Amino acid sequence: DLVLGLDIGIGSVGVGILNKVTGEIIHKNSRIFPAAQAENNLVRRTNRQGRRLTRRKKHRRVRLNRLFEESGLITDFTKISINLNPYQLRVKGLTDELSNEELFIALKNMVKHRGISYLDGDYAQIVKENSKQLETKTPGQIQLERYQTYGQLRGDFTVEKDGKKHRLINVFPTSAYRSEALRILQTQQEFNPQITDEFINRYLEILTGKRKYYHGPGNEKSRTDYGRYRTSGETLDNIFGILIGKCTFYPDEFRAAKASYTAQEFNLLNDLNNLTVLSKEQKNQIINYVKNEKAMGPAKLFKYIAKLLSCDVADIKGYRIDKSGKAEIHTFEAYRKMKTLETLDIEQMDRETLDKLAYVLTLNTEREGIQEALEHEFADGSFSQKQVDELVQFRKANSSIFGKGWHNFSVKLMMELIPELYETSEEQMTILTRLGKQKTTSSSNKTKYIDEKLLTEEIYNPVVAKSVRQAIKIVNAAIKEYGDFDNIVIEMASRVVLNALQEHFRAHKIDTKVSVHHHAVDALIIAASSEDSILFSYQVDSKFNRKISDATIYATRQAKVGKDKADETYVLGKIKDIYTQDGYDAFMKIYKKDKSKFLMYRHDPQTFEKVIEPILENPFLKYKEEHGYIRKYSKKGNGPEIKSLKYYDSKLGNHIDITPKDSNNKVVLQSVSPWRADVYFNKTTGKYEILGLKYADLQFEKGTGTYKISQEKYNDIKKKEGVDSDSEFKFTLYKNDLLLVKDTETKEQQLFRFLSRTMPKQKHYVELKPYDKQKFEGGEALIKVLGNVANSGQCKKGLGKSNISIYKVRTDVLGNQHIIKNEGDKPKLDF
RNA sequence: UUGCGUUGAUAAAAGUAUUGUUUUUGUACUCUAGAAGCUACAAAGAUAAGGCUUCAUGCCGAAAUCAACACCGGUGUU
DNA sequence: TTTCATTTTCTGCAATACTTTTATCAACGCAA
DNA sequence: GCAGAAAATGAAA
Repeated sequence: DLVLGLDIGIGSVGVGILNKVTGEIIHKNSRIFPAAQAENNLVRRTNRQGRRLTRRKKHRRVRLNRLFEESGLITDFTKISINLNPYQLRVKGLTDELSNEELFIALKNMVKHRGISYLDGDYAQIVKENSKQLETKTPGQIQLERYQTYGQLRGDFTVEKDGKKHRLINVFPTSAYRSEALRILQTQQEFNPQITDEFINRYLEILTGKRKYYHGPGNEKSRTDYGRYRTSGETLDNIFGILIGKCTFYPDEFRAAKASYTAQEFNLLNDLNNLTVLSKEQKNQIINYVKNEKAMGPAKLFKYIAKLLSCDVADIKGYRIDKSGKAEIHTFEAYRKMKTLETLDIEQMDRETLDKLAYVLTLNTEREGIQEALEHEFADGSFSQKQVDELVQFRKANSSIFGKGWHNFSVKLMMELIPELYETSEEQMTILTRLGKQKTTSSSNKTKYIDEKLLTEEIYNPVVAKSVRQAIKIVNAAIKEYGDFDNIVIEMASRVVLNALQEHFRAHKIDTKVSVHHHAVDALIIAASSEDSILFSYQVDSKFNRKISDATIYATRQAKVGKDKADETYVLGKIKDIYTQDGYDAFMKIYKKDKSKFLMYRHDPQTFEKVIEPILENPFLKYKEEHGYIRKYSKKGNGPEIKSLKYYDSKLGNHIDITPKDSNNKVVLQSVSPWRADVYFNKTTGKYEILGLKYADLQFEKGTGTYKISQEKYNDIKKKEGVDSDSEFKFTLYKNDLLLVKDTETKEQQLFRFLSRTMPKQKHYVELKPYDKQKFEGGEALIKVLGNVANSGQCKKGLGKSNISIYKVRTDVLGNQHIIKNEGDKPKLDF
């Protein structure tokens, strides 16, 4: 027999298999994986909600077009001018008549910009200032006056006053926009007859329509799995209600609300069973006294207990104590605060309907959720309208009683325990032990190996779950290839994996004691506390929908730059905020490199001399403190301000194209990300051909909607990347899929990790990463057919040379190599 | 191991707002009613490439899952 | 004798202000 | 950290 030791880091797990009787090393491995932290799901969720916002904004504008076309006002929306001022139109719309087109433009600009709606520190002060200025005048007048006096209204800006300054923001409450649109539409209804009251109703629905935070996305006919409408066919009416946890002894029932009747009964009965001096009659009497007396605290109930016992408060153990505080026990605070209603009584209703009413009032917060839950939950309830409105006002007034949370047990278990704790004096622990209910079962079937799923469901962090899953798969494969063990030592929360390992070794009668690169050697050290032959094994990344490129959008111009004698397309750049230190550094870089790369030096060169004078005399902050913003040259000092210039960055190369329909110049995206490669062989010339795909080449198909790459497009990539058609498809390679190259004249070989096919002009180049390390500090010497590594840290040597050979290797989880050389007749393009 | 009070941290999911980059148009600025599309400001369109059917409080797309192949939860090969 | 075809460097990358729910861990006490 | 063109090389013609 033998011993396994196992070291678990953040993003690497290493093994060591040792002998107890001799002291030999049997197997070592250093599996590496990316540590899945939670920045990527935050980026994914953030981008999904941003896409939803932009979607709904564009759909708001389309809904406004359909509203204006179905009421028969106008017909064509490609004739309307876009060179008016809408703010002036809104201010004129307060006073007199506008036509159909003018009103269309005014309401369109008003739909595009509604305001915040969470009202109904340094940011709240300024929107409060806009609200305090808003009381005399409508926000359209605020924006218009800010325009006519300062020339600039959009975004936050700092405006020079006579003694000080202030910062102005464009944020206003949406009730301002509601009142302003109401006054505008009422004046136009005085003047124009075609506006109906249903028109202003639907318009104020569009202008102030936000979905509630418990509705989610969806529709009756949409059926996404994110909102209350669901794919299976059941509409939830609140999405957070399906996320409520389960019981601890009946794992098919949800929890009970903490402000119900049975929860407060169970809590008071356990709290008075806890106390050390009671009988069944005194329990019933004390429960009736807490139920019927009004405005009591803990000390009043303790004085009533001391009256019923005729003894002083002395040697009374079992009272719950709060921090630096006197005795506090459970009172029927929720029941009594619902007894202070007047529209409906509580004392004679039921026990069932009080539990369901407390569930409804605990879950929903707003008016509509509470009203719809009262109408949909209560079969044969039939509440009246003033009862419902008093219930909503009661929930809104008391927000601490109904915002405590949910109990642990269900109503079944507590209703079972209640009649067995009136007679006896036992707490819930001894009653649930005596009755045998201790199951809380959760398991899954297996025969000979450990299952990762039922252990991994203990979630602390995703990184601990990922590391534990890789360790359990290693233990599985070592058990498969070596039979059984005699000791397993695991060194990294750890109590759950310890308990699962001991449970699996207890249930299958194995007597193996479970205990508590560089990591392989430290795993050997840990296995003792019970190299060239270090073999590695990486994790292959073959997911095909990651981030396709960068985010910035670029503009292109056709201009001769430098020592060129032809017209090519250059990609523009832009220095923003020329008065900052970084803008001045970038300006001096492009100035000392080549002054003709700016666009202000070609068109309107005279003002560049005006820009020449501050650099010749004195940064531009000195000129701003002297005289203000640098102006474009004019006869007077009426010149426009200068804050940003444009230059020519570089030529155009590999790109994605998003060019709009009416555009004189190509609009691109850059830095596109690669997916996998396809190594081909040419039999005539005797060389290899390395094709390469990117994420932006796969796309959704217009017929089905599936995710695949076509055949003609793949042959187009075959022609562009420069492979021959009568060639032999050898294999593919993903990220971190190992690769053995070998020349055929000395027969010396080396194996690397694939990374990416780079530099798409120069053909058959491969970026490749080391077998053991990942850094490549400096240039370490390689095989003589390949050369030396570049002195910056990147390696992008060239394949496709004559007298060389390329084989794929695959390692298993223990790291045993398997060298293969041909996989199929054709690559796979369906997943 | 189970329950009850406090107070911190995290994770999953939902609803909004104002910019930013970029395209067309207008006004100012420049040179001779035109030209140039630089420099400001204001409208309107796009905002990961892309895609669906139900015609709309419409919907999806940046995470995790992993050695492969062949013959009868197991079994063999390179 | 310039010109082209392969190997190395080196710069550059989207943000901010609110509202709400559910679950899980810790530690400080009362109980078996 | 990495996509990739710009500046720097070496081989021919």
